[PDB]
Amino acid sequence: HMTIRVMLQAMDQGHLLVNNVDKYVRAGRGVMVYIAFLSDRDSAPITDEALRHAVGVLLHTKIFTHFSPEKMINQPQSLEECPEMDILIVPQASLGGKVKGRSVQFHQLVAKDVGAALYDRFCHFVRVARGVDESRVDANGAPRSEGDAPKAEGWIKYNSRVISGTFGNRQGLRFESEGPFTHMFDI
Amino acid sequence: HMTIRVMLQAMDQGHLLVNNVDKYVRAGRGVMVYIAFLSDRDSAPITDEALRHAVGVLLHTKIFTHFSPEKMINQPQSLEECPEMDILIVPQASLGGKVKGRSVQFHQLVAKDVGAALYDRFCHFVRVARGVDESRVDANGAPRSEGDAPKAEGWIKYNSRVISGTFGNRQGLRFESEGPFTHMFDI
Repeated sequence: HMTIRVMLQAMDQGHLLVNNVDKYVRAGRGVMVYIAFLSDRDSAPITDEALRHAVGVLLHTKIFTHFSPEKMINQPQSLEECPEMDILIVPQASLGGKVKGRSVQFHQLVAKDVGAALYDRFCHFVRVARGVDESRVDANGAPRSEGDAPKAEGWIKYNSRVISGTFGNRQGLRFESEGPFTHMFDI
Repeated sequence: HMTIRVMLQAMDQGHLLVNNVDKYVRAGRGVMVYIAFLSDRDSAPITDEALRHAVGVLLHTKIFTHFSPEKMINQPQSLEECPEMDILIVPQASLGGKVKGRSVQFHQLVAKDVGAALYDRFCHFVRVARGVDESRVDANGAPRSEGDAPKAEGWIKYNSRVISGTFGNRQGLRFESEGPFTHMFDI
């Protein structure tokens, strides 16, 4: 079977480069997701029911403790129970890399076009589960009107965003966290 | 057997909170390493030869392509062949977390004192392999004289640093990357 590998970090602020040059899209407080789609030579392909299952694990699992600073007692919470948290998704296929002698081999990584399709589908499902108005956002989940985009510098509030990297691009990143509390799940 | 899980990211700049409040230590270009020590109930304890082996994997493997921007043709390079790159080590035991229903269980994580000992020993071996003058640095690998510390803001050059988080603290982070190219190795 095919594995969806994710690395999940507690995000306070993020900036992700989307055009390989100098255009960054922004997220506030929530979760930064690194994702890779992995495969055996003889593994069956990832269906929609399996992709949606993986989104459910991402959203339904109580993982992070930083969403609700106003809470008297902090417990792990799901993204689902905190609908306003932002999600920033970065394709990181290199998560499937393994050491081979003194180099790295990427034989577990799905082919480019398969990964592009799964990545696109996965970002769509997350947008839908977070109630994103897909007619008001661009390919990276940022506003279609540049005048609605968050300010370029200085702290911004979360706003139920689902921001995603441009597949196949260099994922230039600025990331701020009060404590990443990094999780790694194979799904 | 026990496992040293590491997540490795291409670092341009990093700031790591070391006192739970407002003191940050700095790294320039190199690699940011998240580390967890994992175990079965019936697994043997990690020896010094196995810790050193793990350091060898981190330093000898050609992984990253961002160390030498002056190179006409960029190939993966080892940290070993680029002695001036900085290393920023963050304890992230949560990497051993697994989904259990709608929560996370941490049953694979070594005990606190075992992890403290392995973490300390691992940071020591990295310092040694990078030629750090251990008499001129503090517990986090920053200068012992506060006047030799890098400037607090603005770009800084790499300088063969081995910076490491305070074990058991909250790992407040600011991270900049031209493309994290994230790897995940179980060693």
